[PDB]
Amino acid sequence: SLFLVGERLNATGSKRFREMLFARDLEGILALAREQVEEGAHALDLSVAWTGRDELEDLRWLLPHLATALTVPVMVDSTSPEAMELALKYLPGRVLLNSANLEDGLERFDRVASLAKAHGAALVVLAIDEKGMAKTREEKVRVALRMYERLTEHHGLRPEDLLFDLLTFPITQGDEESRPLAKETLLAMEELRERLPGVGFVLGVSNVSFGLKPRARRVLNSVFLDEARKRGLTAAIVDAGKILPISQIPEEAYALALDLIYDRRKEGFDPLLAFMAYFEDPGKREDAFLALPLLERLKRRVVEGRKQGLEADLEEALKAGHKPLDLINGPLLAGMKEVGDLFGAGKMQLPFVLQAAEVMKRAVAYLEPHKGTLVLATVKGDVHGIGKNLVDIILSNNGYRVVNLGIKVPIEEILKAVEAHKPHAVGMSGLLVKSTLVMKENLEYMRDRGYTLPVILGGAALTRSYVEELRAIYPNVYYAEDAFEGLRLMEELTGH
Ligand code: B12
Ligand SMILES: [Cl-]
Ligand SMILES: [Zn+2]
Repeated sequence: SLFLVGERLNATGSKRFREMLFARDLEGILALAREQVEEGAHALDLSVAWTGRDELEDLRWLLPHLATALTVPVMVDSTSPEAMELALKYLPGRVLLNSANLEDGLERFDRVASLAKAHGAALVVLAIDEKGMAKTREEKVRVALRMYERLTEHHGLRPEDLLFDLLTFPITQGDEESRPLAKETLLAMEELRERLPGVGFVLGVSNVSFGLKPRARRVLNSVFLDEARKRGLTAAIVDAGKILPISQIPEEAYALALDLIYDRRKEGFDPLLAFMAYFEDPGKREDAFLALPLLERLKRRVVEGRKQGLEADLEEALKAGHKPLDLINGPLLAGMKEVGDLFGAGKMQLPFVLQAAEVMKRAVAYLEPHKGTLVLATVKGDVHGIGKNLVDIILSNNGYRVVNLGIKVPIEEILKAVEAHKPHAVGMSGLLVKSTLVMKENLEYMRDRGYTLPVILGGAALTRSYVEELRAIYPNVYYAEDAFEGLRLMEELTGH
């Protein structure tokens, strides 16, 4: 076996741990810890970061009790090195620091590495640098080799004390950008095992499968964990519970998982859709679709995501004298809204949602030719691009114009693009906890400059309560818990 690291002592991540931390329930925490150890964990990932709380106070209370009471080492998961500094003092024995990246240059990287060197801790090294996330095999190797040279020579850390996180992206939303990102980590890990013998590799294996039903997640995580092990993986941040042995995985579900991990596309074979097909017949439902009356058949094109002969159905409508506005605002919008309903309820998964959007892209393409504007950015010091990109796709394919500023965007650059495009709203994403502070700060500035424009903050880490606290600063803020609340809020603020 591998050095498993337990993922449930996470305030943002785990709902149980969140509550227990907030209620100061030491014995409950310690139970969840021992539970994970029992399920196979060799160490534990502590993250007590959460919106509107002092991480350092929570740590000052919990760390002393854990030190006397835990069998396994702790992995300190904090963006703040101050937290890291504190923890190394309140937790003797073996330690692992989680992160050490070059996202914001050599200051925080060298800070964390010299901490690790001083207090004999292991280091996780994420492949994020000054130009962003290492998404390809070439990028991962380039960044990794730089960090290795730097930790081993400048900081004098031993290779054995370093765990490279070459980054686990979800491959379980439709987007063609994400298709090969699991493969690219895998092929990089193999390359770096050869180039850098001595070094650990760690992955947040659960990420590969984010935005899937727990049945399909367990499987995909397990298969991916295994492929990783065979390419150099030494450690893994997982739910010790939600991991099957490869033995307990049917040969079909196995082969499909592999097709998705390695992006094994062919004419008429979508890995992701096929893997989802399992876990939710074959010849029978096909015929049922063709039987539908066109009013509901055009609505089911949007809902099921059938762009296979969609141009043919869209003529039969216009041959009944139905106006192209009537088809867009009636059946095709009814379908889209229902995908919004289904996703907001938590029934539909993302890939079908994106094919829904792509059908409304191809439907407007045939009907209209022969709505408003949103300036969207991810805030300073946050590289989480995927959530915003989803919002881009949804609004784009429902008629809104989206100005996508990319990531790490400072308020000055946003307002520069507000002044140029005069949008109906500003969208700011950010999934990290410190990003919520950057949003507070930005609103303070926009209040200073005398703006009254709607600002939608869609970063996950956003208690509606804090958003109410932010209304004291800037009155026209909105929280979008999901990308669809985005589309609803753009409809309300333009009059649709
Ligand atoms: C895969 C992933 C990554 C990938 C990046 C993928 C990406 N987004 O580019 C990698 C591995 C590189 C990464 C890095 C890190 N991660 Co990360 N990541 C994740 C993960 C597992 C999923 C992200 C994802 O793609 N979600 C899928 C999308 C589709 O959902 P979403 O972005 O939340 O967006 C939805 C809504 O919020 C909304 N939305 C979001 N923004 C906006 C904006 C607008 C305007 C609107 C309308 C809507 C909207 O719409 C989307 C659809 O509903 C999350 C887990 C999670 N979300 O709980 C952790 C998570 C966000 N990561 C986190 C952390 C800390 C890190 C790291 C420091 C590493 C570490 N030590 O854990 C670095 C951050 C680097 C930096 N300084 O920026 C934490 C943040 C909490 C914290 N404060 O500590 C999380 C919660 C994990 C945890 N510890 O519980 N991560
Ligand atoms: Cl590069
Ligand atoms: Zn130094």
